[PDB]
Amino acid sequence: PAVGSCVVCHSQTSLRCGTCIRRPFLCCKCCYDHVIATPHKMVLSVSPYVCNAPGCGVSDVTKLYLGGMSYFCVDHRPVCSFPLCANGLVFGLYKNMCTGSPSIVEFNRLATCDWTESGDYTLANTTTEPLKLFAAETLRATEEASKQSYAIATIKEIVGERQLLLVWEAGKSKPPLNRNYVFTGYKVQLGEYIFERIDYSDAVSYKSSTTYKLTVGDIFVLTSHSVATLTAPTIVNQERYVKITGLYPTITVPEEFASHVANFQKSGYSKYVTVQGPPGTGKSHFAIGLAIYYPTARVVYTACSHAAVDALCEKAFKYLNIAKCSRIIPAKARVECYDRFKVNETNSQYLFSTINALPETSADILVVDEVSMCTNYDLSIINARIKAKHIVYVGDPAQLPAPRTLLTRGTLEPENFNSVTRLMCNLGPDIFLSMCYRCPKEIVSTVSALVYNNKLLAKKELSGQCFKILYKGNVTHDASSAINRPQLTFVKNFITANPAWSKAVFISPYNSQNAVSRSMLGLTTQTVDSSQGSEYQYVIFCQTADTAHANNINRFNVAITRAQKGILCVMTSQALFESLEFTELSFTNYK
Ligand SMILES: [Zn+2]
Ligand SMILES: [Zn+2]
Ligand SMILES: [Zn+2]
Repeated sequence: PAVGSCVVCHSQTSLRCGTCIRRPFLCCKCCYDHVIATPHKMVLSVSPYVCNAPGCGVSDVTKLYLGGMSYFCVDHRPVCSFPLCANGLVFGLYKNMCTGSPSIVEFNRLATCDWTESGDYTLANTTTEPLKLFAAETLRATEEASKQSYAIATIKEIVGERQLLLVWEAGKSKPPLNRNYVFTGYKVQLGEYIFERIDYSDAVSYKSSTTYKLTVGDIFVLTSHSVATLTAPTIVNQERYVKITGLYPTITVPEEFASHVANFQKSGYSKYVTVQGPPGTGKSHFAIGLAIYYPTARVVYTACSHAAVDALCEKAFKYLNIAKCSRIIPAKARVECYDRFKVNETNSQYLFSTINALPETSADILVVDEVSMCTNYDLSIINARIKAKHIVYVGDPAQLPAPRTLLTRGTLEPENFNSVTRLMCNLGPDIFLSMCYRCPKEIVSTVSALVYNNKLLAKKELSGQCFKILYKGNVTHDASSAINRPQLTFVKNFITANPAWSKAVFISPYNSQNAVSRSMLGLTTQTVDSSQGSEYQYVIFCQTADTAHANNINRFNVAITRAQKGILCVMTSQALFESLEFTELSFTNYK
């Protein structure tokens, strides 16, 4: 409308800040505290607060006065007139009963910060529930406004169908050819486009909202997008029940899911349940396990990556009656997703969808997978689209968070990823998946005591092929992300003096160190990010340079736990080293 409730207190108001990126309602007290304490001096009501005299055009509430019934410049004001902005209040409708809040100072920060220091993202998650939304809107609003800052790309030459030659206009910084970046082609809108560099090279791979055939000399612009208005909270209000509501158990489970009826039932005695699942503990199993235990129920599976949502579709394909399954692909289809399920049949008993592609519907169970990789925006969008009797958050605050491409200075603790990991970390999880089915007992006991407080167990026994060395080596920055050849050279001698390890997989905290490892040892390489989901049978973690990013325990965990039988780790930090229950080697004895 244009009369609403203060986004800080709940008071009624007709005023909103006209230079904050999202124009939020502010009451007469909070608007005062906002404008005196911040560069924001433009106040909007039904009519903007500007000077009425012709051609004046000053819009600084600290300079506008009320004369008669029109607003006035200091130079233009009539004889008697009072300021719009004095006494601690801004001139609005409900001037009597605007209470205000001490939390106005948290607003002023959220409304003014550039989203670069990690201190701001922690506030965005510890604040009041209404400000949790404002932070989330403005965060996504500035992120889409930064798109127009990155440079544009022209097509120099076509190296093949379908691979291209990036050419990036200098004079403005150049965005990463990444999934987090969606370009549109061109004076005709050719479609949506996503990019990926082919084997660490100067050319780029290519998937799109197909199928236009590109002409050399085209353009790719990171198009800024529109940002929703958040109304549903990040987490719906919690309800405890005396009996399984809305859902109807079955008798009985097949032999496979019997171990999870205990937990499947819990998911029915509360409005929302939170499930932690370290790698290999089979969370996709648990998630489809619900729809088997409550076969009458409509369940909607959702997550962030099309990869995660496809991971659920697959586990569902072999356990569920594909007749009433549907994959919800948006109108703009850029990634090739699942194919065996029907498409866009918004009525089927089983729905699979990206959060962004969620349709407005309802469910008896809503399953949100990879919850750590969410943003509080993502949550509020889930609760707005899906009215649901139950919600089962499934994720792991020890694995990866969502990439926050604006954050440069700072470290975000896992307790402040979502409103949901904040719960999992302080209160603990409701369900915990404690049996690891993927890893040798050596590496699971190291994580189980590093990040899981020894709640995590092992099924595989020890493997022996778990090794450990404190080789510092020197680091060199040809590329900004670091490089350390002196310890890769150790790997070469290791692998050359070793047998099956040739089929190992290289995992380093740094995007460059992998690339050179492609030169010096030519193994299959995967970033710790590009390894969640996949599991490998021999891995080598070559950390580097003692940066924070390198000592990041969470990312450490996802890398290590890719292993099925064997692992070694050349370590650049003496402290983390002795936490690995792996057999140590030395430079003089790496036999
Ligand atoms: Zn403002
Ligand atoms: Zn207020
Ligand atoms: Zn004026």
